[PDB]
Amino acid sequence: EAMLAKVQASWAQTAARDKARYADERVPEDVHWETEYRYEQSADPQQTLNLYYPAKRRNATMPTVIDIHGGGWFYGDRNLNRNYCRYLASQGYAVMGMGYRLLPDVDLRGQIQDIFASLRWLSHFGPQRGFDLDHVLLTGDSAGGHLASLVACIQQSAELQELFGVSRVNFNFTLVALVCPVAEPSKLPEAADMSDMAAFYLDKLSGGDQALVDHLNFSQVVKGLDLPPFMLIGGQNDSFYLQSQALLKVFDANHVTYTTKLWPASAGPHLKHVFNVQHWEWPESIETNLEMLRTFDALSKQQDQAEEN
Repeated sequence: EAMLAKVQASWAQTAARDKARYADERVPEDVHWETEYRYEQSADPQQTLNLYYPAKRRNATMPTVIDIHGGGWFYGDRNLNRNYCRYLASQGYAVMGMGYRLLPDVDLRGQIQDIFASLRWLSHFGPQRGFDLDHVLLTGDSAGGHLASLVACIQQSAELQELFGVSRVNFNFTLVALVCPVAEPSKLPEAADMSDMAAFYLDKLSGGDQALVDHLNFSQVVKGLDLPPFMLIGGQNDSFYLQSQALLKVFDANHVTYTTKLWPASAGPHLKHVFNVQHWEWPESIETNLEMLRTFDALSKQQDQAEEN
């Protein structure tokens, strides 16, 4: 299929831009990482994760951040968001970022299983190496944000656990921060031709499974669940700003607690797609990322106080 090759041509371009940016960009200081952990009994190189820490740990355990990278469900691996993970870690957090098998090798169910496996690995092995799993920030960008939004709902729902073939992990999400998410992929074709291409993504995500078709969008998996708070991050110059707008409507209709950090057009044309993940060193990226971490900390302090701890 030349639809497949065309999609893959587009991600190869992205790959060369990401590679060029990384070669140039300043790297965050004062961070250690531990790389390439297999999170299941499998040689698939996508079923691996990296862990990141401040080089100097002021406690034996630190609050946890778990990152799900983006790339349109067809692209990326555990190293794509390394500078962003390093940055957050440098702020005093233990950070996990996982790979997941890519479309079309898998469908959505396979990707959700990978992320849950990574989470379960972390529940078994994280705390002995510095992860405090009582305070956990789940975050993801673009397709990563889609995936994080679904993971948050699945973790709360016995029904969805069964449908997706995973079990609950033995920890909760203190906050779920979505960075320019595409939380409503069914809305892609109608929105900003290319519709043929957008139907192709949708088919590869569903794998023809009608249960996945009916559970691909955050609006489908949100219903009836009491969820952690969400934080929605992005800006008017995000090419999928339409998705962010739509998601607010859904949050509002479902009584989801959320906060925002949405950059206005007047803040500039540089504040594009996932700018705060791709360019950690920019002043606006520092502001955004620290505001997310502070929100996370404010929630974690409230939790400690409620729990008489």
